[PDB]
Amino acid sequence: QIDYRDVFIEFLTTFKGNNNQNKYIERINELVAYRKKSLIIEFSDVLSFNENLAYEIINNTKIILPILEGALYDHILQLDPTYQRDIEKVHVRIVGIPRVIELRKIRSTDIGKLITIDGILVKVTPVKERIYKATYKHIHPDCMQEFEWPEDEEMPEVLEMPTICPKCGKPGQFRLIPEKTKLIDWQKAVIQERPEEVPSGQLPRQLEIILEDDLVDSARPGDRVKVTGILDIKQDSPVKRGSRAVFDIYMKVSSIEVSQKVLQELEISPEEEQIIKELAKRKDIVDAIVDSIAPAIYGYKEVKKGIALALFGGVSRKLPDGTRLRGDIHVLLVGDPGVAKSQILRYVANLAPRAIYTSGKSSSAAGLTAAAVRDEFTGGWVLEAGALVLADGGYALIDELDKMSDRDRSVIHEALEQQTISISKAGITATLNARTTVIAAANPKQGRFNRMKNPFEQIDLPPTLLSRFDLIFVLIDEPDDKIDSEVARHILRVRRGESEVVAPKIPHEILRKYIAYARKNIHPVISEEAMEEIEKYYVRMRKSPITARQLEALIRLSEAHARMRLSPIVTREDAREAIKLMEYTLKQIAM
Amino acid sequence: QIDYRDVFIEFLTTFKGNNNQNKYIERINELVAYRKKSLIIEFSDVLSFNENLAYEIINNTKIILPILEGALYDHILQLDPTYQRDIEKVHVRIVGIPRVIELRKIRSTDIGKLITIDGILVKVTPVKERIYKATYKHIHPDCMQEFEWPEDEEMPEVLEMPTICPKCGKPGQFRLIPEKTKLIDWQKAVIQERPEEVPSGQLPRQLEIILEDDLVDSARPGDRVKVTGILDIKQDSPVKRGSRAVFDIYMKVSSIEVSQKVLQELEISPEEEQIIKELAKRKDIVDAIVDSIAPAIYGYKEVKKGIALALFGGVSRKLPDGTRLRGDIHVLLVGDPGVAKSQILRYVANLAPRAIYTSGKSSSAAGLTAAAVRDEFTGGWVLEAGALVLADGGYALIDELDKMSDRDRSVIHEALEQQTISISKAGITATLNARTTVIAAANPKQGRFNRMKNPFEQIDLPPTLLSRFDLIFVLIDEPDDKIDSEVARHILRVRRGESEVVAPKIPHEILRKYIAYARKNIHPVISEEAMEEIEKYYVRMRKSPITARQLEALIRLSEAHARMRLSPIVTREDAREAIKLMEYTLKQIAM
Ligand SMILES: Nc1ncnc2c1ncn2[C@@H]1O[C@H](COP(=O)(O)OP(=O)(O)O)[C@@H](O)[C@H]1O
Ligand SMILES: Nc1ncnc2c1ncn2[C@@H]1O[C@H](COP(=O)(O)OP(=O)(O)O)[C@@H](O)[C@H]1O
Ligand SMILES: [Cl-]
Ligand SMILES: [Cl-]
Ligand SMILES: [Cl-]
Ligand SMILES: [Cl-]
Ligand SMILES: [Cl-]
Ligand SMILES: [Cl-]
Ligand SMILES: [Mg+2]
Ligand SMILES: [Mg+2]
Ligand SMILES: [Zn+2]
Ligand SMILES: [Zn+2]
Repeated sequence: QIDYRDVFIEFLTTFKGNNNQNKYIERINELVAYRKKSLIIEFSDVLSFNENLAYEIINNTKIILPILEGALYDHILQLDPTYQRDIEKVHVRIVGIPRVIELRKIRSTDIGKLITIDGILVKVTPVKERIYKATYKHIHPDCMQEFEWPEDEEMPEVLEMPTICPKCGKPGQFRLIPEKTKLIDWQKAVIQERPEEVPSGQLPRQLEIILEDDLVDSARPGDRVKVTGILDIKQDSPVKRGSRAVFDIYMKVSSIEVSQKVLQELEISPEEEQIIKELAKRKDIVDAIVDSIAPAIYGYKEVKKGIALALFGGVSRKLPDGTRLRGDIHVLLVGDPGVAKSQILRYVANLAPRAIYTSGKSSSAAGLTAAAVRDEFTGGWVLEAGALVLADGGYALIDELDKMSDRDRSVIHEALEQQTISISKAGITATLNARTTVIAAANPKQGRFNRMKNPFEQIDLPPTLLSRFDLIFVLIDEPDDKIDSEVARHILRVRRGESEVVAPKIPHEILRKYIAYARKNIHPVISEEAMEEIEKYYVRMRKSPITARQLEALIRLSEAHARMRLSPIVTREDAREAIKLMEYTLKQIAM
Repeated sequence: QIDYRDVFIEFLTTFKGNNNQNKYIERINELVAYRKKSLIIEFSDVLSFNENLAYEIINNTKIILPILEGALYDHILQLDPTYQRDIEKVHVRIVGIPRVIELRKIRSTDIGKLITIDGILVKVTPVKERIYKATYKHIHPDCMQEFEWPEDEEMPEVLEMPTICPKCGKPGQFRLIPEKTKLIDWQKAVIQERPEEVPSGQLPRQLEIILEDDLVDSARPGDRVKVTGILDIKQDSPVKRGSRAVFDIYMKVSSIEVSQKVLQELEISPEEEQIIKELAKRKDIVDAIVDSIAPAIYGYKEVKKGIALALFGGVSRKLPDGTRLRGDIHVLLVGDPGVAKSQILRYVANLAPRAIYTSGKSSSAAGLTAAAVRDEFTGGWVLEAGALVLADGGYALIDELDKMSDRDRSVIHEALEQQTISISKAGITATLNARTTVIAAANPKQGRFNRMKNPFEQIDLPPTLLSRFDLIFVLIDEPDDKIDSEVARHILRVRRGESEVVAPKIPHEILRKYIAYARKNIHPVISEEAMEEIEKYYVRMRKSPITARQLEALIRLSEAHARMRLSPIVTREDAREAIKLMEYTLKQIAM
């Protein structure tokens, strides 16, 4: 950490304008005299005064700005303590700040200007050296003198020689002198689009960037970075023809920092915020939701409640004392073929605000996780995001998880538990966030597993994976004349076109907004009561087989129930509900 | 959306002819004075007045045309309200719209003209920049000046710098000045023939196309597109003779849009249409059709009825509430060695208007589905279409399905259920329509399975696949003296050269025409009576096994039957007949 508060104040009080006037001393004065609450700062001014500050404003905008406003405020109360009786705070507005362009939208209108790109590094060359001023010796018996070539002019990226010795005037052989030539650190790197911004199966576009001097080695392959610089056009075969008058685009980096991915939340309407605030009050809230989850289905009151809790999720707090505590809850539905599994998933996607519906079988290399791929056209490797990476921060409804890739099975455990996926290929080592909630459907290898034989050996999924699902609903279909009829009826109605009173009790769009608010602003805290009940339940159920991992889920489900409750506090009623669901699942395994 | 209605009217009221006259104001006036019902518009005129409209007419002809006609009509009733007592509608005719050429038929007579090709994108280069107008500096101590090069002339594709400085007149070294040079976005892409238009196992031809400025990135690899532009010739190695004076052909794009595949229907002569209604009123129509399916075989009344319903298909309806509903019905014939399966398929192929008879094993990489293949001569990948993709919108009579590729088993579930096949290879990700009805034959792993052993395990196809066939006819051949005798006769007869007595009971040609009509115009609506019968049956058959999948099939078969009725309303008779067959197939399992 460094103090940008003094450079900022120093910049305001000493920067010089077109007429050697203190541009900002005067602007701060008017602001005072007219009781204004914003100071308009030009980016180029700061950039020219102190590059470090300029870039801190670009790379750490959200943290640095509030500090600068505070420093400006204190500075103002110093000029006039009275300002405070009229204004509580000041706003600094930086105009002229480099546009943020998505890598794949770079056009000719951007060449020559200062912009900023977001991406991931996939290649770095070793540090080399560039000549920005040479010294040649005119090997000639009458001459043999030396001189700095590009006179009053930096050498070109292409290397140019002196046709006519400027010391002797006569041509000849020029033998570059290294000892007296000046050098600058150079490094070529390649950055690709952020995996999340690329359509499944598609190759992520790439861009060449040049780091020089102090920027050399600011990052390593596999790093997510924010690069700011000027784009220009180049050619591998310079100043000559070749195939045309077509040029490649590359950036001359000015600043580069490793960054963190920023999920973009959904717009909250204070109108909606209260609307939701209203439903929360409602008493049959918990049940409407479950009943709104997937109407085009008869019953499954419990199964629907599972999905419901999954959508809201648990605490999800990662802290020092005990590192990461995952709040996302995963739900798996194993069942007899034709029991609506593959169906129910698809239905939730239609409710999906931030989801991805996909199956255990993929046609893309990434699949359900991620992977490094080779790009024939560029010859370099790149990272492609599978479903869990694309679904980060959201939901990933996985169907036929039974038929999942070999590559997927390997890294699958990491994504569900660690909530990340690490990739190592070529010189690339990157860790992508897979903070996503999972709801998958699975079938037993041969078909109905209803046979007294255990349910889990019948499914093509290692018991290691199973232990990772907070709730697993073993499903079987036994005909109960009435129920079959019920299902039939339901199906016949759905098949017959429109006119179907199969609408969610609660409103979908309004529910989406419901959940989001629910995951962003509400963070349930464990209750004393819950703690007691669950604890007793745990010993009880174990006295019955169970694992501490189940306990892990228990707490998560409780938190979830409470999040729909938005208390935000857990309550015995909560826990109870949580354990209730959990037991129903266990008696289910008994088939 | 944009409204082309005002631009259109604007074009009519303001366009200017060769003699500054309002060309169209006068054409509209004569149309009025002479009570004409068609306005002739020249494509070139529209194109020169407003490119967006010109291309909307080219890319969205079917939708845009009626709108323009409507707008012209109103413009007309405005000039003369009376025009309406003599004419109801006006037609706009666009003379001069670019011709639509099949990629493989491009010839020298097309170079230089505006045409339109239909294809699928397979490669896209990253966005580059092209100099259309440069700025050059004369590196020379006496000159050192600047100047835009191609004077009054755009820089050519190839880079050409002045031999003699136009400022000083004296030759020397020239240094490009990027900052003062003007750039235009550039992109090279490769388009291939529509998979459907390419013979099995054959490589689809390709074409280089150049996108510039705002056409850059109008699509991605894997996309079906409609490109409009001018073809020209190029040499990868400019101005120098390579191997000969032969040139490649590429297109300079003017317009490119992602398109949808357009199946072309059969032409119903209103005579055939009336004939059709007469046939429909007929008494033994259902049985007529079955007897006409394949007389060259005796019996198999139910099998012939199955095939029959498969051709007419179910409702097939894609809508939001329950997204995609599949109407195509799939039939599978499992049997003993020598029970006539292979023969029957091929016989139904003879009646095939929109079908592809083909075996389970293929010698082509595509096979039954599709696949990305590599082309050695061009070095790029391409998409090839298998039987289900070529048969889209039609039928695919598969024989010996038992013997199918590894790649096939993988993606076939998609084809039968989703009626699509997705492919991901290199930077290509495409989804090809596979809306095709399947009728296959299959043999048991080794032989006769009469054994008490369950039929399906003996045929090499995962139960997952079988569950996708609405009707499966397990066949077995027992002697029963007389019947064998019947077959002998048939075969012996079939050996006579001309016209063995039995043949289509109903006119084949007329039948094809029949089905097509049925499928296009008929859309049977489920019926109350049907609803209850089927429901009561669902519960009944489940009382002794059965699945909801059986339900969605039952409903489709009903619709099909009613479709041959052409009501279009299902009836109690429907379901009844539908379930009748369904039962027969089930009793058949017991072997
Ligand atoms: N309770 C139910 N509510 C609505 N539809 C049901 C229900 N039970 C079964 N179905 C039917 O089951 C069908 C889906 O079966 P499916 O989920 O594809 O089996 P699987 O999961 O093994 O692939 C749907 O078309 C639906 O009509
Ligand atoms: N009902 C039938 N009508 C006409 N021909 C039949 C009939 N049943 C059997 N055949 C004879 O069976 C032969 C075809 O046997 P085939 O279908 O090739 O056995 P598979 O299906 O195992 O390959 C034909 O040449 C045909 O003469
Ligand atoms: Cl921006
Ligand atoms: Cl800008
Ligand atoms: Cl990330
Ligand atoms: Cl045409
Ligand atoms: Cl022409
Ligand atoms: Cl298609
Ligand atoms: Mg399924
Ligand atoms: Mg055969
Ligand atoms: Zn010299
Ligand atoms: Zn000159």
